[PDB]
Amino acid sequence: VANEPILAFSQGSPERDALQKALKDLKGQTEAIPCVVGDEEVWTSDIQYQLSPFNHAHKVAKFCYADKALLNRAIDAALAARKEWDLKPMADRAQVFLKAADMLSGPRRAEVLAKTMVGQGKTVIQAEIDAAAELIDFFRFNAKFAVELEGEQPISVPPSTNHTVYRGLEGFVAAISPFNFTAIGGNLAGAPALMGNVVLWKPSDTAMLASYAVYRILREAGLPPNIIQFVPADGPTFGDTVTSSEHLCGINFTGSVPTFKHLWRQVAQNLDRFRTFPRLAGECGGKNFHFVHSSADVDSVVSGTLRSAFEYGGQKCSACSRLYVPKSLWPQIKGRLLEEHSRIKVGDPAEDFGTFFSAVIDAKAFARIKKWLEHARSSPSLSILAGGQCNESVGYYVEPCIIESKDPQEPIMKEEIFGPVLTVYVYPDDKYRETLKLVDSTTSYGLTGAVFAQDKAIVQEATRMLRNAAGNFYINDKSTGSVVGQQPFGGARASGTNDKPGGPHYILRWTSPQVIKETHKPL
Amino acid sequence: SLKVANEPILAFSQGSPERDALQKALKDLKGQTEAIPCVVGDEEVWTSDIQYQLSPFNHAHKVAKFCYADKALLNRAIDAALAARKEWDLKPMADRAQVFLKAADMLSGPRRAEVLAKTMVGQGKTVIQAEIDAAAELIDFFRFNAKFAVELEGEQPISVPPSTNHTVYRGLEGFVAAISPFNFTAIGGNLAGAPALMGNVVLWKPSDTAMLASYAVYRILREAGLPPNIIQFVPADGPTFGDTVTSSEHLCGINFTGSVPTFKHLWRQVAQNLDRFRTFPRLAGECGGKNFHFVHSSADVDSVVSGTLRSAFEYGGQKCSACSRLYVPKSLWPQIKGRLLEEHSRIKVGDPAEDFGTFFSAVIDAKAFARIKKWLEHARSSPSLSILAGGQCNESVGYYVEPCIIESKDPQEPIMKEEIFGPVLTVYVYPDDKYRETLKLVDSTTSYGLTGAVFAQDKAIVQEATRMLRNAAGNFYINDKSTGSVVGQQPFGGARASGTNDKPGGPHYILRWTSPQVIKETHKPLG
Ligand SMILES: O=C(O)[C@H]1C[C@H](O)CN1
Ligand SMILES: O=C(O)[C@H]1C[C@H](O)CN1
Ligand SMILES: O=C(O)[C@H]1C[C@H](O)CN1
Ligand SMILES: O=C(O)[C@H]1C[C@H](O)CN1
Repeated sequence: VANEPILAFSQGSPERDALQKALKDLKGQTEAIPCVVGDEEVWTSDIQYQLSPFNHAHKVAKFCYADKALLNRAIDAALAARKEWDLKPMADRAQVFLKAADMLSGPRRAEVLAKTMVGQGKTVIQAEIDAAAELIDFFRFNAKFAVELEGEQPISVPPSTNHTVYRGLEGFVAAISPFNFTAIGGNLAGAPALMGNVVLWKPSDTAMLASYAVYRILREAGLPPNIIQFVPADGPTFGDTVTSSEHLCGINFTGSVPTFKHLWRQVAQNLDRFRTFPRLAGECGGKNFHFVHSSADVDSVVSGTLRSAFEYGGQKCSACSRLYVPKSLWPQIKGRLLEEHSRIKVGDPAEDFGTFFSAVIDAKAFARIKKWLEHARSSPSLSILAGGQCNESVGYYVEPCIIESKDPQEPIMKEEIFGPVLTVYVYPDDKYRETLKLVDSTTSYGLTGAVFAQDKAIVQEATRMLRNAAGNFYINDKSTGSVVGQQPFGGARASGTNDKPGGPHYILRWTSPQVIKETHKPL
Repeated sequence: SLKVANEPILAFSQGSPERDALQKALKDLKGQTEAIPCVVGDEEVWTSDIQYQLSPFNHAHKVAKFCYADKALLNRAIDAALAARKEWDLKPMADRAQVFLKAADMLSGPRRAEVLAKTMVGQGKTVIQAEIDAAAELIDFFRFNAKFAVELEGEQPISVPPSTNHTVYRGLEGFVAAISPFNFTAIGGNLAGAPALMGNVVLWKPSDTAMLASYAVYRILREAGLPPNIIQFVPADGPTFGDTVTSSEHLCGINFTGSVPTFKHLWRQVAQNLDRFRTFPRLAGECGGKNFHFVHSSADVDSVVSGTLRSAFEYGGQKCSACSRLYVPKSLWPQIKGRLLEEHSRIKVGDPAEDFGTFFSAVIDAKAFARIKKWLEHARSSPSLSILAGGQCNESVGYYVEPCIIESKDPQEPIMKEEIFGPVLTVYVYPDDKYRETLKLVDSTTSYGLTGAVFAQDKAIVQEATRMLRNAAGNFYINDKSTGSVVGQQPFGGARASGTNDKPGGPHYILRWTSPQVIKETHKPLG
């Protein structure tokens, strides 16, 4: 398999026309999205709404939270389907995901893009790289990795033959997905299912519309009933229920550090009830850096940093939120950042394809981000250089904000904001080595980071010094936009378990191998 | 790339160089006690907490005097290991691999007799059980893991213009605690050695009852070029060690083999301490089993009897993989019972250093002896159990237990469920026409999922049992015994209560001990 092409959406192109039609189709719509257990559409009385982030008067979906009883029925129904699904040849399971990938590439592309735009607030290009390219790539590449894994067999020596069976995990896997990438939800539920597992998928409330579109595509591509249960739910209720089940065998999570730690602690408390040791996989975000050396290409620093910090409103686990600049380059970088900032268009991405980014995801995110802007207006070490405005009357709109910090270890340099808020620390040129140490030591995180420099010795030194500051490390490129099969994604420190989805080893977390030795002569 | 093959098993025939060398090594050890220090860096350290390892078959012989590291020494060992880690992690994988390939060659040749003899005298193994463990399996772990690790670096992502992508297989940031069991010298070497190979630094707490052979392996690794502070040799009280390592902000992994309750305890301690760690520690555990041999009416009776006696009684049944429950159809029970009892009468229990005709020797220690004796007493009292052969034990000289065969009328009796770790085989006879229902009981009776075997010549029965027992055994055997997995041929491990199933012996085990970084370098200015 190869990576899915990124379409250009130029005027008069088939994909631009198809996307505009899909957006028109969605403009006034609310989809009633049920829980799905097997083939049954189930409604509880716990009704919830997903709002369009840039137009919160538009309820894009009405859904409901599964209660503990419904979640337990979903577990039981999934467990009863597991053995036959696990016994299927790997290639037959992979065929479901290859078919889904082709549907997403072609006839369903405009739908999943438009649902990601209207429901999660993405622009055309951000939806395209996510709900199409990244998701399609997860399905195709994981299918390839899984079929290839079957070829990894042990040595046989007569008179015995040895065979490894890549069993699914025994029990069910809980997939808990975040709002910010449609593709992550598809992968969190889809990768374990590919490996013969059955899954309770709790999608993010704020990504419900696009998540259900992916679910339906999987069912239409041939995924049998009870392999993935579509079970929106209150977060704590879902976590309490799955960690209380004797049949839990895995949690595939992406989201905040405290939530992942809480789930880890609940599993540990309940070890005596489980049939086997559950496998926890978590990617937990970052406080990601762009570090500039005086030899850097300033134009690349400026465009890469504006994109990394502000695309999708900075709502990426990989987004740059701390920029380190040498004093010698600061007049150039400050002047260019502030000028380009005034040309950033914030607005409705469905109505204006010129939009750079749109509203943040929901009222809670808006309130958190506003608190950080208020902090930047208060702190003696922080100065807002550009932006700082927000307005939630129509959508959850936050302008891009550029802040300078005189304190390299200010809280704003340490804590993940998940909004369009870039903090810059200007360091003296002769203190670049001490500043590299600050990049490594200042935060709890280890996810992404970039070095911009045209000096080979500097790049080699910075690569060594930052070895554990970033699991995805970039030289003369921006910190966002990892591509499946090219930059397997993840990091350690507080950023999670670093299972590298996007590479060939991720699927090994979702199989528990059995080795069969058959001896052909008497003992 | 690198070419490795399994280490050949030697015959130890009369007059052979290896038999003479082993006899000399045993003669050397017979009256000796080695004083084994803790080793931090290159420093030999003694604490006041003096302990002794006894020879299981002659417990008046203290084979080693060692000491338990105190919390101060454990924390000093952590600090010194962390100060050596970055340079070790930055070494090329092939340079780290060379240490383990050199150690493997030393174990294969000049040190073979030493590590075999120390495993025999200190752990109670016979010649052949020591040979397959302290030589073959350990040598194979070192060579095969070296090959797997060197080849892993060739697993690289796709590059597309204008950028080049490379994966760096970093060691984990922090230190790894390796906690090993008494019953295989090889497991201790792998638990500490595999993480070190991958660029980690390690505190190795060996088993008290395998101390002599464990230190011999440690010294060989150092002589093979392992730098100081990469593996700290820190015997310690178990709970004291676990408390210390799980309280360190720098813990990044625990590589464990032993009992289920100990692993769960460590898992809970890590979870309680999550807010102080720099990263999420990786716990790996293999935790034993209640392993089965299932016999179909079409089985080869001779294979059933020899394979079951070996699996149940070699090394006194003190194997995570040992058969402790035998399921026999009523039609074959007369043939199998008669042959089991006849062959049982020929099993020689004795001193393995003095009599190479010994089948197996004493169990490991007084605690194991006392537990096994309580199970034998339970077999005498229970109305569902009857002792068919064996049943006696005597600890006046060593911890000696006769091999014991018990028949249960209850397939759910506690003796069919709980791991004894002794030479105690329980037999359940089932009606031929209920083989399918009995297969379900094989699957559901215990909490474990480690090893199991089916003996049958009917291909359809084999296929049916293989499907029905898919999650009852991570190492499943068709017409062979449930013990004796070989590195690179049967990667070893299982799920359910048997642990995390990371399959040491196969190519994926080392992935638990690396945290990859991907570097993208872009060669054109951004637009
Ligand atoms: O993220 C996006 O949609 C595009 C729009 C702007 O040109 C920056 N990148
Ligand atoms: O921004 C990135 O690097 C990728 C990784 C994650 O799957 C979401 N997008
Ligand atoms: O385990 C051993 O040492 C050998 C002794 C007996 O012949 C069966 N195997
Ligand atoms: O008995 C066995 O199968 C192997 C597995 C473990 O390493 C100890 N010996």
